[PDB]
Amino acid sequence: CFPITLKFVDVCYRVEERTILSGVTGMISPGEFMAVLGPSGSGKSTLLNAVAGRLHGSNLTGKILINDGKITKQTLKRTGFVAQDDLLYPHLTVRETLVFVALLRLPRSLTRDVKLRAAESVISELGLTKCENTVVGNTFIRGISGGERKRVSIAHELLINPSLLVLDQPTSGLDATAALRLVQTLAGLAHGKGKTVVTSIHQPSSRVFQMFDTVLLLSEGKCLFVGKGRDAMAYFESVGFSPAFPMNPADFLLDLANVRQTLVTAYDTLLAPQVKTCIEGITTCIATWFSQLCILLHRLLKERRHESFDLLRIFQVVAASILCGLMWWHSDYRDVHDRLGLLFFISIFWGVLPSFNAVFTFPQERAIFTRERASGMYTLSSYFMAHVLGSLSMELVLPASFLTFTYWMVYLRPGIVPFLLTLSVLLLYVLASQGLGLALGAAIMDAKKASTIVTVTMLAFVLTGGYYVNKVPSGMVWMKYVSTTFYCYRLLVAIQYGSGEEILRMLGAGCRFVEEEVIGDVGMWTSVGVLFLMFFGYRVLAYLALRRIKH
Amino acid sequence: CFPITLKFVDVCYRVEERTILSGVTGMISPGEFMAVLGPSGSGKSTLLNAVAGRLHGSNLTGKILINDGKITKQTLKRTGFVAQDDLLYPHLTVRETLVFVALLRLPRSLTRDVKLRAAESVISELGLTKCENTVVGNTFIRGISGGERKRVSIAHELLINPSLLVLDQPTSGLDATAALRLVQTLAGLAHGKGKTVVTSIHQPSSRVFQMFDTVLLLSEGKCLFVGKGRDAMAYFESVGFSPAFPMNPADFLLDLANVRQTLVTAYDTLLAPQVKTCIEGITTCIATWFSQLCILLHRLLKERRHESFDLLRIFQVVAASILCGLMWWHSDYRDVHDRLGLLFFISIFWGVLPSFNAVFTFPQERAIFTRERASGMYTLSSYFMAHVLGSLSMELVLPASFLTFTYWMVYLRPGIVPFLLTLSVLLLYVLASQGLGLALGAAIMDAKKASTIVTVTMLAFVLTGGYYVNKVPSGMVWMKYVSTTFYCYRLLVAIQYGSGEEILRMLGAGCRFVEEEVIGDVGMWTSVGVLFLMFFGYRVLAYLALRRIKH
Ligand SMILES: Nc1ncnc2c1ncn2[C@@H]1O[C@H](COP(=O)(O)OP(=O)(O)OP(=O)(O)O)[C@@H](O)[C@H]1O
Ligand SMILES: Nc1ncnc2c1ncn2[C@@H]1O[C@H](COP(=O)(O)OP(=O)(O)OP(=O)(O)O)[C@@H](O)[C@H]1O
Ligand SMILES: [Mg+2]
Ligand SMILES: [Mg+2]
Repeated sequence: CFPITLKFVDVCYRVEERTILSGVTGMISPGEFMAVLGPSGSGKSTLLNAVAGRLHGSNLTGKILINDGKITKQTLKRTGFVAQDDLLYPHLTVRETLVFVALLRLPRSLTRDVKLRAAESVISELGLTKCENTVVGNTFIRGISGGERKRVSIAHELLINPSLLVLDQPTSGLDATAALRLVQTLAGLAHGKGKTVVTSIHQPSSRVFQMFDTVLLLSEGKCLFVGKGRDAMAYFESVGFSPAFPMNPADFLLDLANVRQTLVTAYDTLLAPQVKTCIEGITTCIATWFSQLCILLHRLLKERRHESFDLLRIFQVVAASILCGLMWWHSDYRDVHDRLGLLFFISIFWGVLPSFNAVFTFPQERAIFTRERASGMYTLSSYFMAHVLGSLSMELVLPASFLTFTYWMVYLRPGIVPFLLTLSVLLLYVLASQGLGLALGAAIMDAKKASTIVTVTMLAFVLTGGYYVNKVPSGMVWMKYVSTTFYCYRLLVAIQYGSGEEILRMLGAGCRFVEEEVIGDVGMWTSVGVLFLMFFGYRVLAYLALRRIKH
Repeated sequence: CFPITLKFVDVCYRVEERTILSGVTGMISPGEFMAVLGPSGSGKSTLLNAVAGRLHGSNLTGKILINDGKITKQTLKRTGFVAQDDLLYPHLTVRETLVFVALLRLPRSLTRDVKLRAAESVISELGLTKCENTVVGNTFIRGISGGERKRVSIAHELLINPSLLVLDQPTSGLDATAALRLVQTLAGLAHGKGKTVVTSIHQPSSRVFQMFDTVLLLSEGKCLFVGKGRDAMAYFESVGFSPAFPMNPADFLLDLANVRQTLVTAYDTLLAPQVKTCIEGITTCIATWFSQLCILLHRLLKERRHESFDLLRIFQVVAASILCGLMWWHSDYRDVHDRLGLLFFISIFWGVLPSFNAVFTFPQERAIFTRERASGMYTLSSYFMAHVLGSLSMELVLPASFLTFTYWMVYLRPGIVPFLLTLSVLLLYVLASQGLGLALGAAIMDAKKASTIVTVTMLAFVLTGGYYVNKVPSGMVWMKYVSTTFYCYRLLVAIQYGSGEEILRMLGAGCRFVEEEVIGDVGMWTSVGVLFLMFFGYRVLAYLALRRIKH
């Protein structure tokens, strides 16, 4: 195994400017059980958060050390953290969640059956058998109780067996017997494997307290006692405070922490020097990536079973296509002005809808993305590829259904080849718009601040598309080459009306209008290549934005 | 005070089809303390919700009675329910939240100072003085700890002094001293005022257990013991179960609840018949409404001061206006085709933006709206008026800033009268679009499907705006009068270019074009009246949708 020793010296926290912690010092060796006790608001989820490395900035003072070294990402890979909040996927069951975690983080030198057995044994040990076939749920949908979600979160980190384990009040919400059994399991995990377990209990009983190895006492940002658990009562008796009647020691510790100045001075004069002196190949990556991508795809699809399946989308897009076809019923080839508006409207529709839809993806899952990123479940590239692969399963269906009706109701230029070319061009444009929407949604954390920005950006793209204005100023004409709607409209008009040499045949001012609204100054291959470039670049920018966010 | 006798008889709950509760009978008299004890997953919280009237449907059997009568809304007005989850406004402080509650619910016959004193005394009693000047926060922003949020939620209902008080594990997350103080406060509130208090503790100490009047024991959906707390040990000693060593009685109760069949049979044979036999002016409303509206407005603006105060919105709207003005730089009055498109684009912009920005208002606050509505803090009409009044403070600024630049960069028809008329028309149109967006967002409380539905509806409105198609089918002409963009565009063109008599001096095919795209078949007054009608109707439909949702 990998031993870990943990040290924190003169750690103080200042944010008004109030002090949350000050003058806390201590260590925990491997194979030692650490408790962080204190009254409510004394500071118990901030020391552990800083211990786990989840806190940064200039508000942190003192020195924190792991193996006489600074906190590193490789060290953080072996750290398990169980916080108070239960950030769980609502549409999965307990079995699926724990099996996914076990497949993801267990070593890749064992068969599937061994990992499944490990997950099942972990489920059975924690007493989760009864509700192992139920939806986890969340605050909105009806799922499991609050006492089982804590055990699920416990098993989320216990499945991997991290060398360093930090728990943030894991016994809150369970009865005496269940909490005692969980504490006994933690004690067996700490003593029987030489690991480093730090926990912050709040309401411990005498039986639970008796098996605790070391206890730290915090009183509103000040340390009061540290060392062996059995010596707390003796030390406080020697300092001048004695129980009037026999009672549980932890209650006395909390009462003393809840007079305070004398205890602080006595501790600072007695235990300060003793504590201050005692302290001094390549194919494997490919295989793992593909397996992880498969697992992520399965999880994403399982989540999307009850969300992505929406008959309303098809029943509305079909109605919109029928309305569009009826409005342009059998318009002939002669009126080029009437049929040029239909292509621009199609471009507006399929540049507005996917871009607006794609902005809701990353911010929706932001709540659990940080939680899964902090532990180090998988590299962000696998998640990005999983998302882009999952989206395309449903996204591409709508434009096909739209065109299948619109192209034949309006009776555009007959031919299978123009049909296929137009469909491919429209799908590429939709992909580019979705990529732009995803990038803009990833750039800004909130899902609603980015909504207005996306709306204004795509409306500016529509304005620059070239259909509205004709007398563009000479010095402000370059913006036409940036908008994604321009290339799609040019490709559609070039496909439908060729190069314009045919149009002048029937027509024999009109020639200038046809020349300016048909030929243009951009080629087909250039338009396709630039569309592909935009589709690559938007995903690249979204990946960079996702890389930027790290706590 | 108003006494309440609470009864539940043969309450069973069945949802796979797995039973959560079955054979639960009992009663609590005024001035009596009720406990719901049991292991994790025993269904105590479901029973607590059922007794509080928060559960409906055919899944509930048995009979529930209050004062020998069914649960009514007037009775629900006297009930204070606190659950495990803490639904609090993240951008408010403790003082502001509790003061708002005290002003909203305390009787309208006392001075402001008395209510403020009640709030301050409640704050001081619960030990919240130290952090009473901090932001409450949520999972995203840094606020108060999890141990103080529970006390805030407890005070949220303690400020009212309801006759019936139901608590769902209120002591989870606090130390021994804080838990003891809260339990003593609850005991004094129950015995000293003749109230009806039902709670479900999970990890009680002997001292806490000794002051509990009555205790009910649940074992995975089955009752095990009910009656006085002091007789809990004697009954199980008589039935044939005795602890080997002296220990806390609640631990023994949980162990027995955690063998089970014999206890169930003994309880069904012994204590069943005994319990079964024991079971058997006008101006005031106006004055209050305006004050409630004032408080709601203050809370809304306090919340929006940290979110709606975005300079990006103006910095982007002014940029879009500058781009629009540069695109149409000093276009003369001769080209009607180049100038009608600008008005249509303005209509598209100011229909798309507010409608899409008004779809997330209600779903965002849905999380707390149900919690506030269940208690009965205020009528829905006050909340609706508060929301519509708060929105207009910020919404109306954007169109004015847009027009101030666009109308004079393009140099439209000079004159203060056309400027004011078109500004009023644009403001009415943006209000109507915002109303439509609000109604659609209220109809479906999800922010995912509503966005797509609103986008498709607005795109259909744009298509039916009348700028794209010219050969409309005879049987496809009525829905022109349904879209709001049609009225907005007609008003804009009528204001800018008059009745068309003016255009024909220069006009002299073109005459038909001017007649069809200038005069139309709808009047100015009709357009304004129909716009006002739509503005009223959308808010009416939104109010109906908000009224519909009741758990
Ligand atoms: N719709 C459902 N279908 C199936 N099982 C359900 C359903 N809703 C709840 N359950 C299960 O029924 C049991 C009832 O739990 P409940 O929500 O009443 O919490 P509780 O008993 O108060 O527990 P705790 O003390 O651990 O918070 C749980 O095991 C829960 O997972
Ligand atoms: N940014 C901040 N500014 C001011 N005060 C803060 C800030 N963040 C936290 N606090 C306060 O500092 C104190 C430290 O609380 P902390 O987050 O450590 O919880 P805790 O002691 O583990 O709580 P509990 O044991 O009651 O669950 C709390 O009173 C909290 O409200
Ligand atoms: Mg904490
Ligand atoms: Mg519960």
